[PDB]
Amino acid sequence: GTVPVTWRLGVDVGERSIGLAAVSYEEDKPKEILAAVSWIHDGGVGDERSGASRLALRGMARRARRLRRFRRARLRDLDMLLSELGWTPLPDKNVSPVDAWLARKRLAEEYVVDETERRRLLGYAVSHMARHRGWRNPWTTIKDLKNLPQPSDSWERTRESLEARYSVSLEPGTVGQWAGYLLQRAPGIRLNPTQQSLSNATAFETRLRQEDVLWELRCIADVQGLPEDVVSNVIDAVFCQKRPSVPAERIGRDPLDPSQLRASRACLEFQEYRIVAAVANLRIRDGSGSRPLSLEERNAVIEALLAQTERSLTWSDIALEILKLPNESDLTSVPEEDGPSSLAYSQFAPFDETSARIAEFIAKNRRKIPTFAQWWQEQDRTSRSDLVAALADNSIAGLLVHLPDAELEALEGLALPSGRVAYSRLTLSGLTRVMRDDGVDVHNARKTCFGVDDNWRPPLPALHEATGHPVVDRNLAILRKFLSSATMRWGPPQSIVVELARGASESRERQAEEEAARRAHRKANDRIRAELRASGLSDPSPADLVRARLLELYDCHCMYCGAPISWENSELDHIVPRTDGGSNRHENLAITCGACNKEKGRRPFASWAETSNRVQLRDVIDRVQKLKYSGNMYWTRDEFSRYKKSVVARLKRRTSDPEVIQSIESTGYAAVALRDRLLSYGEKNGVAQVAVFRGGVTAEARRWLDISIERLFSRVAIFAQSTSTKRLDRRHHAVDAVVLTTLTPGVAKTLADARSRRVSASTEEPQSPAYRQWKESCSGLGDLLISTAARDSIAVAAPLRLRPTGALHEETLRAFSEHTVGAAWKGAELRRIVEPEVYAAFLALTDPGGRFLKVSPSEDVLPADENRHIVLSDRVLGPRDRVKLFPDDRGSIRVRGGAAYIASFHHARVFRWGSSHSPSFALLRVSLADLAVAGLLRDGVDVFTAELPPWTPAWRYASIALVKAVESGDAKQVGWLVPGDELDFGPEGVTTAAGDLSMFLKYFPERHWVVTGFEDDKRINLKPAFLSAEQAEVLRTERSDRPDTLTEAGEILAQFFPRCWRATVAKVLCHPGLTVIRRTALGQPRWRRGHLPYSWRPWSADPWS
RNA sequence: GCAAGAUCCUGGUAUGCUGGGGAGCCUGAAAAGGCUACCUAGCAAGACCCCUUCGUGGGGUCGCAUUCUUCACCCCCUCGCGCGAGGGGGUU
DNA sequence: AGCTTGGTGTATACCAGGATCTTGC
DNA sequence: TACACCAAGCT
Ligand SMILES: [Mg+2]
Repeated sequence: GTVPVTWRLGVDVGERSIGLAAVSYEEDKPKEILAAVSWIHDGGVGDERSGASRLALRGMARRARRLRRFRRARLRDLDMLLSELGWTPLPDKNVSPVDAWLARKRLAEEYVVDETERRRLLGYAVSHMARHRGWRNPWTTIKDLKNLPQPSDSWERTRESLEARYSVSLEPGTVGQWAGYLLQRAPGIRLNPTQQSLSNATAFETRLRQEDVLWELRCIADVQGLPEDVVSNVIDAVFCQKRPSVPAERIGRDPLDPSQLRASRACLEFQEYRIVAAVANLRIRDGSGSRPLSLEERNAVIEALLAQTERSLTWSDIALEILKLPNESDLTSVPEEDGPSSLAYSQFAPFDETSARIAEFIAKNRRKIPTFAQWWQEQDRTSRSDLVAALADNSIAGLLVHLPDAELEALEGLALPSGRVAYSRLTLSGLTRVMRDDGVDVHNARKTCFGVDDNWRPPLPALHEATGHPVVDRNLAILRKFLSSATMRWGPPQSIVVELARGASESRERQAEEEAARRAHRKANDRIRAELRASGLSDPSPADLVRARLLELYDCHCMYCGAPISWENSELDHIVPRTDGGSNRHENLAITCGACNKEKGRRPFASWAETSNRVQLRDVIDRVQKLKYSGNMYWTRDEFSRYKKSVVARLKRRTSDPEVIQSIESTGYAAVALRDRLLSYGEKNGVAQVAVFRGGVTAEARRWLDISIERLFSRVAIFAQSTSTKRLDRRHHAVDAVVLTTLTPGVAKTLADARSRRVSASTEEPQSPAYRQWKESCSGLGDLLISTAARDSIAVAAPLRLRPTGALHEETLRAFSEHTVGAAWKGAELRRIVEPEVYAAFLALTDPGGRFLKVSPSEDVLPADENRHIVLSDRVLGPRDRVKLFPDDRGSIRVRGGAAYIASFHHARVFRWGSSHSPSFALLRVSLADLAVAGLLRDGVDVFTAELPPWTPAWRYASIALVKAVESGDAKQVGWLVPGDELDFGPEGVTTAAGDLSMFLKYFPERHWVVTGFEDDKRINLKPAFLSAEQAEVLRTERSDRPDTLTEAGEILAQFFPRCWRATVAKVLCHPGLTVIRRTALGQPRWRRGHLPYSWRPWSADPWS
């Protein structure tokens, strides 16, 4: 069904959104908007406040499980060792709570004569030290831990603070003695400082280290006279830490031999490859030109580089001593940073550094390891390269020599070079063998050995392959679904245009730094706005604010010339002129005095001045170094030191600072990854070109095309001055993408030049034949955009989460309540009955035929019946015998002998009952705990349709009308809803509005809403699909601070958000013509039932099957 | 060659929560309640694998990611000689 | 008595390195 | 953070 049309793809990438457009083109002018959709994604984020991704929380939970399992294994091993030595471990109960601490204190203070008591206290102390060993660097081995200073410096300062606070001298002041003494002397003291939460200083204030516990253990061994073998055994069993590896398939494959794994720095193949390659780059000046060096010369330099032991041969000592030339200037192509007096040659040439390190460590331990040293010197170079490949790559999960526990231990802790070079060791050897013989470079040996063509490149990642970054993977998945659907619809695109708009590769740390920085940017500007308005300024310009800030900080000082200045004597001085490669930044400006202003003369500032009279450097830069931070000004603490060192680094320039550089279309991770994947798709499908722009760019394209979002979507003006931003309406992303289908790199370069000249202040229209051709080609694009916005065609969809995977319950365990069988049972207490079989029995008492429990929470269901017996399957419950109940009347499950609340709901099943002209609706809210305890988290279950038992918290805490209707049999499941489902109320909109919602719909007549939650058994939470919560919160903040900068519509929007429409389900689903819109990847609603989620009407939905 | 970021991954730590305890203090002082700490076990529910002592309990791995679950169709990587496990896509 | 709305609890926070990029000279 | 959950107010 594919009809090939000439169409272009436009992709507007954001942090939380992506706008996607397919626009069909007739004659280099846009003809039809085939699809336009904004997709609102979470950026892969699972913790909404900490910024941690879903993958990060999954990895943290997995590693906590691995930690607990290995810790249990090592405690079992210590228990076996203590049973072997006949030492009693600390029991699980019936002991004093300071037996372990007093045991450590007694064994580290005095000698215990009784053998049984000594062994019991020793077992108690060793078991407790295994439970509380403290932290160690995980990459250090046990000997590396044992060679640390004993005790540590941190514990030494903590100990000195402990005498300075308590005036007692414990010798030796170990952590066990100190903690036990402070518990016996000041009971109820806290040993370690807690998180978050009237004041009490804790006993210790630094994190306990493993060397402190190790020092205490050996001190106990010294005082109690333990033999050294059992001391080493208890040390190895207490401090048994697993080795931090780097597991396989996480290390990149070879571009040339993709079965073979990546190679390391310390692999000798890489040092010899670096030597031969760096030799082969070098061009000897011969024949009045650059001729690459001869074979005898390259063999002499390479043989003189693989046999060294230090960084001895440098680039100034190769050209005139081995290459045999008269001049060091006769050699070129040296891949280092250039400088005067051969600054590249001043550093040292690359050499076999791993062999040097191994030779030096041999020279320090050859008497310790003669077998290794003799094997290293005498055995073959291939075998020793394999040996270093087995000692540097041993820190990988997936020891080839089978040597004993101490003959290799002198080198198991050796620190080799570390890293990952782009080729594999087999490929490095293969390309090595066709350099030192044939004298050809990597550029020829790569073709020769593996038989690849001249135009061969490392292969591009496909669209189906992930990146591992959450934001990039979300944008990538949405992009690849849109592109697959558009390719099946209208064939492959003629071109693909992308632009990213900031917000990547920063963790969203810089999000918090951006908001707390625009806070200062828009607050400290108000001071120099209002005080100059009080002065009398009537023409507001940013330059006046900049010079006012410089006067505010520098206190109106020509620092060089003296002569105190004023507002009129400002003379804003650009340190770097734009004729020498600069830009209009606030770093570049310094306040001057007239005499200290014009004398620079385009020369490097504070360099002509120091090479003259009346003025010198070395003082003012020190004053900037000791600059105290003012708490009320533009620049924050994080930008403070960076600004100060940037000012110093541009003041101390003794040469040029080039140049007038403009961005060259590839700067980010997401841009590189998306570009490579779109190039892979294009080379597999026939796309003529693929470009990835920036900015910033499409806003100016809309400005010079005169395209306004408010004229598109008829939005009200939320600000008093000017109109709203584009970021108010989410559809603007797809609008931008539609505009991105019109551009090329040339017209984008002209627009970027227009941006730099307009912000460098104007206003200036762009002049170019390409720009004029672009402007008269896409003149009708705005007409197309109007006819697309009026038809309600630009969709805003959120991707659905249908997998029944995630946190099943809340983390906090809660104590059970207990209730007697023969008392008065309320509805709440009947709802909280933990045991499902006892629960079903109590339902059989209240309603013998009813499958579900229909009780008011406040109703008194049963009285105190003192002769009530509960007949269970295996036993009988007497009227005085207690029954476990959940602590609160809300959804909870049994986990590990404790009660946990259920998590956020995975979905809500929609139930409809009654007459078709006016039916009632309810939501059965289903969480992950419901499917977990119902046995539905197994492979082969439709979790949105499969029935739940009556004892699940979904059916316990459903609405009463839903329970009665399901008992009556007139209620059927007609669909489900997930957080993110789109509700389309149609042209009618929200007819049943009440309260603030009504006045919200007076100014924002929203017909599309998004399911965001299910706050109780009768209410669904909805937010408007086309309106942005981030824009609404920045208007909320601007109402909280700025005076009357919002219109009444902005007031209503700010008061509506973020809780939005907390709606009664009856009020929502009693709207006729309300539909639940599940969209395809192109934004079109899915209305045909296949094997994908389809649009449905709660009014007109039939039951299942 | 080189200063560094981001993304995870691996190894740990200290609290916290619940169950079992209790050193000190407070109520009860007949009695067992509370608080401050500390000791100990567990810290997703669970699923698969292996024992042989066909049972009785004990060891290993996976388990909050890839947002259209499962089902069904199509493509791709590894192993199979179809198909077991991972990815992807599905137009209204 | 049922719908609007206001407030509030929720596991939490560190360390040392290693592998994929990205950079930006 | 935002969602589920707890009451008070408004009519
Ligand atoms: Mg955008």
